[PDB]
Amino acid sequence: MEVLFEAKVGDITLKLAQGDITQYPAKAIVNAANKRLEHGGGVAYAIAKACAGDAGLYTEISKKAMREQFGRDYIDHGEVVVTPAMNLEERGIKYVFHTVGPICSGMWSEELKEKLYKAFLGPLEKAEEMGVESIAFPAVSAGIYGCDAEKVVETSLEAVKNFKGSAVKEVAEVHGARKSAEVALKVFERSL
Repeated sequence: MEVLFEAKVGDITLKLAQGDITQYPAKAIVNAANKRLEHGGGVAYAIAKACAGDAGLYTEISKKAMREQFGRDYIDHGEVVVTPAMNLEERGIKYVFHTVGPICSGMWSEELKEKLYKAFLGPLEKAEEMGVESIAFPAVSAGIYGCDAEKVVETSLEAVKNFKGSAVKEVAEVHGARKSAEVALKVFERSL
C-alpha cells in the first residue's frame, strides 16, 4: 500500500492509494460488482476469494444477503448490498459494500455519468447510515466495464465532495495498478 495523495474534504480525510484493497486499513471496503453479485473476475473475484477463501462461496453469501436486503436477486445503481468481510475481519475490515457501476465500453454520457455517480455515492451513504467511520473504494466501472479512467475518478470526486455525513471521517480510493493510480493522481491533483 502506497499513499499517493491526501487531502481534506470537509471533515473527511480523503486519500488516493495504490495497492490491494483487501489490505487497506478501512472498516468497510467497496466491491465493484455486477448487478447479480457474481464475483467471477477482477477485483470482485479478489475480494470474494480473500473473504471466503473461494470466490464462488462469497457469490452465494452475497446473493443471499442481497435477497434479504432488497427482496430480489439484483441491485440497481446506487443500491449497496452489505456482507460480512469474514476472513478480512482480522485485518479490521468489518464489511464489504457491493455497488454496481454502468457498463460503458469506452462510451460516456450524462446518463452513464449519473449511474456511475450513484454507484460511488451509495456506499458513502451506506457507511454514514451504519456509522461506519472509514471506507475504501476501487475504480468502479474502470475495469472490464471499460469506462474512461479519468471520467471515473472525476465522478468519484464529485460523489465525495457532495456527500453529506458526519460519521464518515476517512475515505480512500484504491487502485491496483501503478498506471491507473498515476492517472487518478493527475485528476486528484487538479481537483483538490
